[PDB]
Amino acid sequence: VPFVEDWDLVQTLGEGAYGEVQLAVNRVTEEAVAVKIVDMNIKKEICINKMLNHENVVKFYGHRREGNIQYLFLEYCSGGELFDRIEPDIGMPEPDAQRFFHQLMAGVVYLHGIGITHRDIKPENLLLDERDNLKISDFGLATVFRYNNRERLLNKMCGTLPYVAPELLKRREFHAEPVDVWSCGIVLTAMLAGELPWDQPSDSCQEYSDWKEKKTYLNPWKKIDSAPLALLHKILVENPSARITIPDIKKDRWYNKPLKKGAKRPRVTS
Ligand SMILES: N#Cc1cnc(NC(=O)Nc2cc(Br)ccc2N2CCC[C@@H](O)C2)cn1
Repeated sequence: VPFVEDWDLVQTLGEGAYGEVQLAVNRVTEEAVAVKIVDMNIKKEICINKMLNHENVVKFYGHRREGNIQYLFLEYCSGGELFDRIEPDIGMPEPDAQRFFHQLMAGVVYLHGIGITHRDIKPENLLLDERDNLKISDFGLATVFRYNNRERLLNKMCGTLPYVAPELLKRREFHAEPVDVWSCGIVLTAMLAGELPWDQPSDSCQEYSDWKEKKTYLNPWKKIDSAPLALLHKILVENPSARITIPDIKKDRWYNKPLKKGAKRPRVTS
């Protein structure tokens, strides 16, 4: 069919360090995709993206290189970032946060199951489709932590300070999986309180010290119900060897608490 390979770039969705993300619309089919334009890092992001296929991971359609510029054809998520669904200093309804947290765990289980660590889980990297389905986005900082069933310990300092695990700041080497678990716990905190608990998880940070001293009568913890707060007490554990694993997060009481109705389907009476 002539013209199927032509895409019109209709609007800028976001701009940053990389370059820009544009909304692309197919000339013939009107299919909408997100095009990530990176002017030469990208080689590892494309290589990790080629391994991915899960309903809670941003789809990779392909890549095109035009000189020194790489074009990443990625899933268009019309709901934008989870970040904008979080009301400052409030959060969001607890059943919405639980559903997003379930979907976040499904995505992370998938990535860890294929030996991939995202290393930068935050609400800006969690996108929502038209049906409010969560998708893990941007694999620019991602790496392989398990290869030929052999675990590789990490030492590289990366992520975003309010979401990083304390072992990344205190230890030379650390296991990849507990780091992503920790950042998921900070995401859950943000969804339920509309605020980040600390600037970084270090002894010099007063808010982090208060949490370790179990001062849950302070913000953000006082805004969180005791059932999701008991889960946060198991995720936000300083020792990564004692920190809860994803199989045990799936056994948590709040994680399994019936709270949300399914999407309202159209109905009529008489
Ligand atoms: N890497 C990456 C990436 C970034 N955006 C993707 N898809 C979107 O549809 N993104 C998007 C949609 C809307 Br509506 C508003 C903003 C964005 N983003 C722009 C670039 C930053 C990203 O966090 C979200 C897919 N993958």
